[PDB]
Amino acid sequence: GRFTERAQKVLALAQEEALRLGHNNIGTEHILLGLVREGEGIAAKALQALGLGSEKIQKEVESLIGRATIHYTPRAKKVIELSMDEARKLGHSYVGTEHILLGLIREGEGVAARVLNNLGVSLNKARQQVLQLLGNN
Repeated sequence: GRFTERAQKVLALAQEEALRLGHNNIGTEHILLGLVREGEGIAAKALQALGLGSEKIQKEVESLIGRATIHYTPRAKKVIELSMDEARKLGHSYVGTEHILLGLIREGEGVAARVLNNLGVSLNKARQQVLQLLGNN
């Protein structure tokens, strides 16, 4: 798995968020926070276009999980694996931010999904918004 610079920032931000919230396991919801906080990537732009924001996602994650060496949850590992499939299908050899978000949507379950459901975002609509940005001139 090769990652873009922005995707690497996402993974760092995800770990930072897990630690800040007192978790040794980096879950799908921490990936979600890393995606929105990274800011400049297509994932962050799609999340913002959907009416989500970093602070809003942060508040919801804290509401569902609360506070509590470091590892990815099994589901987060699966999301990162799926991100490579998503990149390949979109004609990319590197996983970028959009591919991690699409991987998250594809998994479709887990804490990030519960967060998105509570924030009122359809997974299908999230995918469409990502693809619209990628398709745009």
